Amino acid sequence: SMIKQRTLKNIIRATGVGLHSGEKVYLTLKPAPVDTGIVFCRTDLDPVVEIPARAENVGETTMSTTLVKGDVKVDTVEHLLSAMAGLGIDNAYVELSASEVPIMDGSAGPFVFLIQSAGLQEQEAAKKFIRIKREVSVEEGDKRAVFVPFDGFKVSFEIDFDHPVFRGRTQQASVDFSSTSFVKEVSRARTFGFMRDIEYLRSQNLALGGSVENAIVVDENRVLNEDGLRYEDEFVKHKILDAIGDLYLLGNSLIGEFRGFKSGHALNNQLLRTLIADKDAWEVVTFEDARTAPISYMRP
Ligand SMILES: C[C@](CCn1ccc(-c2ccc(OCc3ccccc3)cc2F)cc1=O)(C(=O)NO)S(C)(=O)=O
Ligand SMILES: [Ca+2]
Ligand SMILES: [Ca+2]
Ligand SMILES: [Cl-]
Ligand SMILES: [Cl-]
Ligand SMILES: [Zn+2]
Repeated sequence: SMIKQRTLKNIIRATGVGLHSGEKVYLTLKPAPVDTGIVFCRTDLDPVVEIPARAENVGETTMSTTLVKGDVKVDTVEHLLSAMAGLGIDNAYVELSASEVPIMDGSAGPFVFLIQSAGLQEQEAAKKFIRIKREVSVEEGDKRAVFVPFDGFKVSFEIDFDHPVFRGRTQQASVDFSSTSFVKEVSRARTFGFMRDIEYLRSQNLALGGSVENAIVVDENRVLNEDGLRYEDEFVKHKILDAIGDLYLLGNSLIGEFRGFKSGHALNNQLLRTLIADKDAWEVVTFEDARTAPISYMRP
């Protein structure tokens, strides 16, 4: 069969708090028609404001990816979008009762569970992929984000924290997502931050909801969380999770390889913008036979 677009089989609901705003928020994921993409909807507003999860609607990229439209924003979309990308969800409405996606446990684990509990549904239209045809890159100082051609989907990342909990640890990871390894490899990797920063962050309306319940909190010489890491390389795996979600602002699954070096939401967005402008570097492809495609998907 052809590889088909996917949406949700049924409505999914979650409650939580925004990592940065601290605000309680209700999240409702709904099915959507073919070629809708992922669209966020602020249902605390009347009439609603709908913001497609697309690079063109990214505003700020300070400690999260923020979508903007008119006067209003949808903050911290990267972890939910990573779950959407990881599960191959093309079309969905994401209703929010406040301006920030709930952080849940700091990973995409709760989202992939909630979604897969309801199930996905294939739709009668070909799934469109963006295939990287030549290298595209952005740099800012020593930070770099690059797309290179690759027959599949692969993400590599390197961090470099001058911090005693990080020095001497691998801080590099490469994962091939051409098959169904997202859930096992990175979905449960939690966000992280530094206790030293918390007063500054809160003064900027950042991390107001952050705690050891939804983040790895790193002190000066130790991890504060008593219960332990989910992966020995959880920090760099979370950066890969962030990258997958930021990359999904292209609106389609990628056929290619991403490499990040000390990059973050701001540079990820700059990479998407220069890619979109560099039209000779990419094409849109479909697969009328799933068996000859370079990416495989699990059953809906
Ligand atoms: C990588 C990135 C990180 C996003 N993030 C995640 C967590 C925090 C954070 C920091 C400190 C803190 O202390 C709480 C505390 C507890 C006890 C005593 C004192 C303080 C609690 C927190 F939750 C900041 C932050 O910014 C991400 O995952 N984006 O999606 S980032 C850099 O790209 O934004
Ligand atoms: Ca409100
Ligand atoms: Ca240990
Ligand atoms: Cl707002
Ligand atoms: Cl950055
Ligand atoms: Zn993150």
